Amino acid sequence: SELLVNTKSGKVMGTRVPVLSSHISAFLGIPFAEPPVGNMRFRRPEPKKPWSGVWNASTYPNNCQQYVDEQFPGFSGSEMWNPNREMSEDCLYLNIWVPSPRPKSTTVMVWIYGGGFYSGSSTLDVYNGKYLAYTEEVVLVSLSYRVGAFGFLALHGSQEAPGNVGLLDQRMALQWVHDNIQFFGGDPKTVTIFGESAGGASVGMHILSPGSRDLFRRAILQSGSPNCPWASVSVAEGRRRAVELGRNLNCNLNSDEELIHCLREKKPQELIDVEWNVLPFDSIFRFSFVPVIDGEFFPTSLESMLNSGNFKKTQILLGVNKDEGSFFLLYGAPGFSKDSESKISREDFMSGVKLSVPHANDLGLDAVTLQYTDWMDDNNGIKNRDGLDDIVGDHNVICPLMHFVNKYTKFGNGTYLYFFNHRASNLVWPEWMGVIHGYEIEFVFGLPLVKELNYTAEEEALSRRIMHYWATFAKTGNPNESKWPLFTTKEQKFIDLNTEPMKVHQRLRVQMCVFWNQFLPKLLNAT
Amino acid sequence: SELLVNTKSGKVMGTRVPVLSSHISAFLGIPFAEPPVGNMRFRRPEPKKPWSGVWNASTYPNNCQQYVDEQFPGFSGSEMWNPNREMSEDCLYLNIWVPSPRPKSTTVMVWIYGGGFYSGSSTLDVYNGKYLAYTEEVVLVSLSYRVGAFGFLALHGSQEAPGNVGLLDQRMALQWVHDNIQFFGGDPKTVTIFGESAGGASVGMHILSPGSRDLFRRAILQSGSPNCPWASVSVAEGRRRAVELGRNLNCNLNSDEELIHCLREKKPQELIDVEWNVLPFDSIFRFSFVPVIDGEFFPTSLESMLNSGNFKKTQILLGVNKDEGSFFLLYGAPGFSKDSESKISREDFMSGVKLSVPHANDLGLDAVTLQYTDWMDDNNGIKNRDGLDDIVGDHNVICPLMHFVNKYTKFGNGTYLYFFNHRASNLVWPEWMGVIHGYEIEFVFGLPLVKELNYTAEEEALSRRIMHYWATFAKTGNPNESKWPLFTTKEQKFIDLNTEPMKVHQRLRVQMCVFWNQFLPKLLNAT
Ligand SMILES: COc1ccc2c3c1O[C@H]1C[C@@H](O)C=C[C@@]31CCN(C)C2
Ligand SMILES: COc1ccc2c3c1O[C@H]1C[C@@H](O)C=C[C@@]31CCN(C)C2
Repeated sequence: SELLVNTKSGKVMGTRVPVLSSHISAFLGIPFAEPPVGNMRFRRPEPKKPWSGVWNASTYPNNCQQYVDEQFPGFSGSEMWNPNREMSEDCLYLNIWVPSPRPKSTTVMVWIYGGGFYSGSSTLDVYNGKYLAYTEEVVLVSLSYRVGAFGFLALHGSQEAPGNVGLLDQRMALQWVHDNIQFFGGDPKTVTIFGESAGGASVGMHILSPGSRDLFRRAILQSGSPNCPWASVSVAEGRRRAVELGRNLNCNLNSDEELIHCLREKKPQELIDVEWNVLPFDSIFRFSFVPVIDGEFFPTSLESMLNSGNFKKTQILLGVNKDEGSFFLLYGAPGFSKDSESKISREDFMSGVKLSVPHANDLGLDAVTLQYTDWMDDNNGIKNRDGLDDIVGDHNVICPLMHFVNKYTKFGNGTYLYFFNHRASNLVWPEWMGVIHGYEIEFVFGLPLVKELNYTAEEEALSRRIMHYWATFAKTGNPNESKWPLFTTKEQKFIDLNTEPMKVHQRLRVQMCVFWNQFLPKLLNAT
Repeated sequence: SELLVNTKSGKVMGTRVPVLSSHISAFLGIPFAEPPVGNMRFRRPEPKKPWSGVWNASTYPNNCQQYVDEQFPGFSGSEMWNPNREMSEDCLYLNIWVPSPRPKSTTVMVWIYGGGFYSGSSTLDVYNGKYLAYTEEVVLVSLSYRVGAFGFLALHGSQEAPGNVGLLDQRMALQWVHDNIQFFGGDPKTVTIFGESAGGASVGMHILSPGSRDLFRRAILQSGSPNCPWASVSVAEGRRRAVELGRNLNCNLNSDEELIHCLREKKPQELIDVEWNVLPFDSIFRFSFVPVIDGEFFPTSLESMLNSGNFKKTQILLGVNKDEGSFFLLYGAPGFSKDSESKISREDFMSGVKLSVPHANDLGLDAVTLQYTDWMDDNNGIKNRDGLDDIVGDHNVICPLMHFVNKYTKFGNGTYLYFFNHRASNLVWPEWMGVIHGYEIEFVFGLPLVKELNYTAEEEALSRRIMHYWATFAKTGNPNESKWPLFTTKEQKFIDLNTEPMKVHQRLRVQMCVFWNQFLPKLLNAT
């Protein structure tokens, strides 16, 4: 039967799902690891023991234990990222959307969800693979991984909690796709991994980690990169935050063993409640438990690796959105409100700047401020608000990605860079937020195709267009079959991704990025 | 007789000089101090002993001993600043242009020539007061002072050479005008001192020095201010350069006395030849012997004085030219030539930046470079050349003046700010130089009125217009009788000075000046 598939792990029974006046097969909730529950918490993922009988894969699996956003209860604009399924420590599953009739050996795309490494669900509505799978005829897989302390508590030196296990979780799913995507009609030799933000940074972390490279062909990174200031910490800091988390729970901190045992006895929610009390600074765009530069998963510093070419050379298609910072200022910078134009004042701008560059000293803050302030109209609340948006996105997303892109393109075999700057006609967030972090996804996953969603004809068109780029690129290592120029260390060309006639530009945010990538770091270091 | 005047110093016989189809009286070469020759060299000016008989004041006096420019022999564009009279250590004279018939009690304007404190002549063609005096009916006086080591060798602690004597020379002339300008028909209660560059900085130094304030009513400063990076040095540095100068002449450096004696035995030219070998850095826009913050002439640091309001509060009219740096890059930065468009390359830009900010460290140089580089077209030779022009002018002229202006306006009784950005239709210097440092003078002195000079009708008009502003302001403390707005700490309005309809703008070069006046200094200090 088209809905029954036999894998090296056991028989899997999917379900026929309708799509744009048609149907396809979906296998949801396929286990790819042993439940990381019990004494396994914090530990590396064990391979999922094979099962006898048919595994029921017709319904979404539980979501991983994560901090739930309640900043705007009932607000679609925010609840849309919230777990839409019971949360559980038993969440290591994957979902596959396979065209009908079942392919033989077609392109495979593996989606890695974001969420700051502390949240995320593959089961999210915006992650419904059925539209991409059907329209582009690809076998779409969406994995899951442990987020928060559950997947990133890093007590280096210890085997009970080495950290990075959330990354290992992504890899084991990648390992499972390599081993079983064939029986689903997918070509395990043409698998593209892609993710947004935390997923995009994850994707790039797989490009760098020696133990992950062989498990995929090419990669797509959306608003995220491995070298993002928030995507990783040192083992020292990771150890620092792990102990501090134990402190928050009145744990025996006399030994890693003592510490881990305590944390393992705590209910999941117990850890999620104090999870935020461990950051070292008052900051925006920073999360407690993220990947650690352990020396294992990451042989050396990410910078040295990018420099020495120590990483998987292949084709990469990546980009950023126009207003990456907006989402983060709305949640933690004073002066920003969801229901107001959020015009910012000097005092609030200075407060934002401070929250945005936590590691910066005074001279550094002065540097940032001077760089984004129009001293001929410094009291402009819209300029102050916008400049603060740019500061957060440039420093946390746009510039770190421009570094990686320029570092990679030197040894890579093909780079394609886009700048998504289109605002959904039906966005529910305030307009001052603009093209919000994570709002290109719906187009990538072709949501603008479902009439019930109220998108404009142009948006459906842009979605289709973007969706073809992703797939076509996944399939051929090139987005093209109007030509989206290749990015070269020389010309640095990139294109705009919106409902308007393609346009090509060069040096995406050089000025601001030369400051973020070269000057500031040199300054902060000198001082 | 209209050409004979009796002063407290002796009888002075002038000469009737023709002007724009008319005539006026001129008394040139009136001594105002005892010749600073002999053991008097380096010493403070002594009052000129009164003379019996009539002093012949119908011809220009000698020029002070200064380094002569031979960078472009015979080139009018440069020789026009060169001494047009025998140089001599006996150069302390002043010239007065008095209208005919002789006034009774009319406005007095005293011109202080520039020349980096190492050169300058009141007898220069562009300093011919006859046009201003005649047209505006003012009694125009132009003094002289000792430049170079002769007027600025600073061996603090010693009375033989305390330094700043060149400033004292200007003051003694001011003292002589206060005491004798009446017998010439000038009102010693309405005397405005004005000068360009070194003279403009001098002017402001008289506004700050307690012992100079009472000797004049208001002041006009053109492309120069007291706080310019090159207008003064510390006594330590002044002592450093004095000894180094002795070293250059194989002098006994065992004691200030030993040192001064040696330097006094040397012929003037002996000192001018090695004068440049004493700068502490490889630099542009820096001169060996300049005013010292001695604690006498300047009670405290110029910054503290400007901050505490410790200075003469009155009306000031000041401004800058568009391309102040151009003249200095043409003479010392690699890549600049008088006969080429001087398109600069990255390597030469970086070399310019280095020469422009000598005291800057690496981080500082990186700061400057990032601030003036268009990283989307960084190889543009015209942008590189222009950006380097701005760096030199902004840092050495425009920004230091914007500091002073903003500091003064807080305690002053009237500030008028202009931005002269008109290029003489008959300029002989290359066009890449633009509105060159010191090229507003000819308009201020109404040269565009003399047909033989080939100026356009508009330029003669602009000259006349500017000349009325200066005089009208000198006379009333206001340039106006189309209204040139007053500059206020709040609005910071200033106007453009060119042949086009007056336009008012605000915050003259804020961006670049916030960097030069606040950020860079904070950085250089932090690092
Ligand atoms: C660094 O990126 C993020 C940090 C935190 C969050 C998100 C992030 O990226 C956004 C889009 C997508 O990746 C998932 C969640 C995000 C939007 C919802 N908020 C509440 C959580
Ligand atoms: C800091 O200003 C200067 C430093 C050196 C020189 C001049 C300066 O200002 C110029 C205009 C006027 O003030 C007199 C001389 C100048 C033009 C001729 N050169 C050769 C000497």
